Amino acid sequence: LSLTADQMVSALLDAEPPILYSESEASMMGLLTNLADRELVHMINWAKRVPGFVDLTLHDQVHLLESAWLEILMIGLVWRSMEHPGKLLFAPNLLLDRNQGKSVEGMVEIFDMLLATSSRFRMMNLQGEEFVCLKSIILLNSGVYTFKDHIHRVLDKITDTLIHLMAKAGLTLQQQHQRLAQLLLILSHIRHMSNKGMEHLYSMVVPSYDLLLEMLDAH
Amino acid sequence: SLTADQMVSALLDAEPPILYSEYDPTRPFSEASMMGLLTNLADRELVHMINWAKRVPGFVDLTLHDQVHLLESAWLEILMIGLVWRSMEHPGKLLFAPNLLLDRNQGKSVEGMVEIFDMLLATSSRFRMMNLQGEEFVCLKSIILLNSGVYTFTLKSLEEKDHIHRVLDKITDTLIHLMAKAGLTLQQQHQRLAQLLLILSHIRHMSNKGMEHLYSMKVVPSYDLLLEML
Ligand SMILES: C[C@@H]1CCCN1CCOc1ccc([C@@H]2c3ccc(O)cc3CC3(CC3)N2C(=O)c2ccccc2)cc1
Ligand SMILES: C[C@@H]1CCCN1CCOc1ccc([C@@H]2c3ccc(O)cc3CC3(CC3)N2C(=O)c2ccccc2)cc1
Repeated sequence: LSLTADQMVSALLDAEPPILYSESEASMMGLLTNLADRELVHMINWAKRVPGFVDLTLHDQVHLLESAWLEILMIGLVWRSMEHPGKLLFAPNLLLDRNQGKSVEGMVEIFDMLLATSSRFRMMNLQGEEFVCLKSIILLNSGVYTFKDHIHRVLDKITDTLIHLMAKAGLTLQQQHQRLAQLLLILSHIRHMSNKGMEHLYSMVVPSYDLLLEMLDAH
Repeated sequence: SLTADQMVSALLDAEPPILYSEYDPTRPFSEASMMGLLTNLADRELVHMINWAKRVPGFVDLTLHDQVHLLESAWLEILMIGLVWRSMEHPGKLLFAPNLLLDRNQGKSVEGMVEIFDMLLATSSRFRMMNLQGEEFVCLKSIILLNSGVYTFTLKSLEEKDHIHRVLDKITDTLIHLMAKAGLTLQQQHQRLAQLLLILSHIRHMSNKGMEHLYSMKVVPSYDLLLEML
């Protein structure tokens, strides 16, 4: 928690996970599940480098990941897809349009929510520095109300860093707090998407505690 | 055109009343009748919710279709935050009505009910830990009304989404103003703004899980109902 805002941004940029590649309608769902399964491991490695995360007990680290993992997968998809209007870039070799998501019942409703988030990011010209902060807030915030001071300390630190990023970009104080608010209000829609996404996945899948624990690779 | 103080005044004057459950000293409380009472209460609350929304500055500038879509997306979240607010001064309890005050042991009678009850209690506890102020509450409720449905909506649509973000920006200015007036540094102002807006994610999560629970008993106010009221 002693890092400067610049050191925080640099830490988070450095921790970014790699973009993974993909392995008919039937094959489409299998490719998407296999991709998500392989990304999860890299998400766990990313989480361990979010300043302050590894200060939590392993139990609490797992609970946070249980709560945030689908939200983190979607905000990364939305980020990857931001410069591909009307499409979603699941992988460099798996670019899909909404028309491909019509074969499965209830798939296109989420496809559209994801596209709308990408359009919102495009409208706001979301910067990579702001995205890695938002993704860190999702990790620390999503499970906090379902288990504390340390989590809120880290969250306050990320808030400071987001403000610092905006003042550094020349925003007035008013524009700083309006942009902060706008970014955080997107997190409510990402929670909504994650909830509707879970319902859809169950309509056809949660990582177990032991699985997340093992990937954390305790020492 | 409103100032921050003017925005606070409008939102405070728009606040709906606290409604009651039925009184009958000959009728002891029973858990078999609890869901009927809560449904009756929520249905009455929805009517006042419509007339509150029409007084949230900028809300009636939208088309009726988009007013309905926003209410469709936010109505349960608004009932839930109202419940949480009413319960804030009553640890361990949910104050559905002043004469309908329940603890979690009374929320175990129905499957999946205690989980949502546990979440509502935790949000109430969070409101206390922050010493959430009434002026801040009505701003948060307004943000839910304008924000919940805006990512799920043509040239008219672009104009109304622009309007909605302009009203949301003014409520942000108002929240900050209230925090500066209370004597917080800017660091504390930014940090508190963030803490408040992050609670809205949990309120959305609760709304989703509560929808699932409502459909599990077998629910939504129809478009024509909401339109007629609006
Ligand atoms: C990972 C867990 C652990 C235990 C087993 N689980 C495996 C199943 O969960 C998952 C998780 C995610 C997806 C994909 C996937 C993959 C990669 C990505 O970056 C993002 C996504 C996004 C996502 C929406 C959520 N999705 C879909 O298909 C989808 C997209 C659009 C509309 C409807 C649906 C598939 C399956
Ligand atoms: C309004 C719709 C439109 C068309 C018909 N109505 C349909 C009924 O939907 C409703 C809506 C809300 C509730 C209550 C109710 C009432 C008042 C309140 O202030 C708040 C709440 C909170 C709420 C959780 C959401 N709830 C429950 O019972 C509950 C609480 C705890 C755990 C599990 C369940 C009942 C029924």
